[PDB]
Amino acid sequence: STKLEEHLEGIVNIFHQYSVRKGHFDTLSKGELKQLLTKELANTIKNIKDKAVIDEIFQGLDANQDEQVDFQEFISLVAIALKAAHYHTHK
Amino acid sequence: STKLEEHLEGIVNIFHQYSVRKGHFDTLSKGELKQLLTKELANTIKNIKDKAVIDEIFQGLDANQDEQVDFQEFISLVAIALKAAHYHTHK
Ligand code: NA
Repeated sequence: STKLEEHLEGIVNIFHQYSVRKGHFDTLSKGELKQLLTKELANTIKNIKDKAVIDEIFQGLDANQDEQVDFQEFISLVAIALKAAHYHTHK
Repeated sequence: STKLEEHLEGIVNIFHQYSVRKGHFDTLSKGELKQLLTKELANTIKNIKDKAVIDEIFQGLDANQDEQVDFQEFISLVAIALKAAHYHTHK
């Protein structure tokens, strides 16, 4: 299995831990996507120069805390953050 | 960093190992993208039972091989492949 694959695995795993710990097997509520992100991308978030971006995401995650979401949704939000940070993941 | 953030970074790196080879430096042509996937998702791919999920994506990429896509495009294409392989990323 490839280098790229292994990291993808890593992220699936973490995502998967959250969903299971909070109820469902491969979806996780919005509410607890907000805590995921804020804990796990915290470095990255700090790095974002335009906070209006996560403010949104979040002012959106809070807005409907119970809707389950799947990894694809997850990863997508992870990436949007990622862009806003200019792909700096670092304290 | 964070396990997650460490994985993100590793991924961005792979992407840049690619992006950096031709043309513009933080993007690539879809033709290149198709090459990225063939090599770096190879088994996730050989692990997707519906052989049309990729096929179609690959068609899309051939049909406009010159068009430039960034990390976001990449990643969200990845997300699709992962989902189609129910997250099997080993041979
Ligand atoms: Na390039």
